[PDB]
Amino acid sequence: TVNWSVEDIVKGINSNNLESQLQATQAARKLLSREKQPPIDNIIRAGLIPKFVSFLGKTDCSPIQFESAWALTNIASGTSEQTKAVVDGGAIPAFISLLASPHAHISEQAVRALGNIAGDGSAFRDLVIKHGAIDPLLALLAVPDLSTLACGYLRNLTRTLSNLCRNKNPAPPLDAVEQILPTLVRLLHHNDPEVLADSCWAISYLTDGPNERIEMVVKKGVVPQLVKLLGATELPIVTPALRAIGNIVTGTDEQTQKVIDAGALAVFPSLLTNPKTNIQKEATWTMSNITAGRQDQIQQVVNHGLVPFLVGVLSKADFKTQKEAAWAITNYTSGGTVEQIVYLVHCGIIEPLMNLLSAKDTKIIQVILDAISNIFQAAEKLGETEKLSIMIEECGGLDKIEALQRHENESVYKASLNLIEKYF
Ligand SMILES: [Cl-]
Repeated sequence: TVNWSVEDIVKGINSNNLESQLQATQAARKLLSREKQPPIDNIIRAGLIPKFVSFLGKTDCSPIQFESAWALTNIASGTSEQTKAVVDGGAIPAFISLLASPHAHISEQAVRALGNIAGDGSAFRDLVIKHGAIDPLLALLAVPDLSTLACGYLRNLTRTLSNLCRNKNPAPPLDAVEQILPTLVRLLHHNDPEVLADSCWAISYLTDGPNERIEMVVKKGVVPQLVKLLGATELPIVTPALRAIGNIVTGTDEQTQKVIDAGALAVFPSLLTNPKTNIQKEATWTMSNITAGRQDQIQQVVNHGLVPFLVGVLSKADFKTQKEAAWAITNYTSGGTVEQIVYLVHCGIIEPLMNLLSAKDTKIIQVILDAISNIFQAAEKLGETEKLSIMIEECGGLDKIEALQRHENESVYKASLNLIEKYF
């Protein structure tokens, strides 16, 4: 069945010989598994999807169920229009019936096919849910110990469940999320790196929304496990774990506190120096939504030794990361006590802050300028306003601020002039 033409496949599928149809379907499946440019569109144009879908129901002939399920899975893993062709052929209810197949390799294909369809987008996600996929999917995981399941099979179930958690506008139905979450919590404790990665992605999707979505997740007790995975060695795990934690700290101060209470801040020395740029970037963004919290939460950042790491990120990092660092400092200086803001200067924030004021980005400049203002405000409460003026002179900051009086932006000009006057 290697190297058939689409014309030969169609000839075999149009014979009314179940074994000839089986041969041709397998030929189609191998064509569609090809690495180089599989002829998905040619198979679709030939009108083969509805025949493949009808073969999903031939319970008398499990091999042709398998080959047609795999063929359709491959098509559904392509472009959105390709995925739509599969859905338009009636594949969704047929695949959901195949979840009850006694043949593990056949129910597995149906799991994968439904994951590919649900992962296309919110509409297909919700259509898969409306056809009732969740109950039969969760039943396949209703075992006392996940470790008795075949490794590849458990990974496909995890991947498919995370795709049912994925995408927004809208987010998934609340009742669907509640139904899935307990099984997701269990997968999040399973010791396979790929199951862990995909479960973390699932949690990152569910926490990417309003505070009530976050609370659903936080109430399940998963934050300690997320923090544990935040320290994993595998970057495919750390990345979604860090995303989930970062989402959770965009919520309320009480939700942020659960992350702190679980020990998250002790991982940030590594995260804020991580060789992977996006980890450093997302770790610094997370920090900024922690320094937007309460003064006792700022104080935890201090106690964990993280101000020097923020100074470090400001001084040298990818620019996008330095931008988040700037944000973290301004949030820190808006909400911090006077003692806390003084500590920040004593750690060296001023010189790296000044040096970023020469960046060809207008947003960061207004963020840095705001932070400088909030620091002076604290300097006033101590009268050491004079001494701060000097520091900013001694490192080239006054040169930088003077020129910003004359900037394309008006909010930039307003703030810079308002400072060169009020303090110099
Ligand atoms: Cl674990």
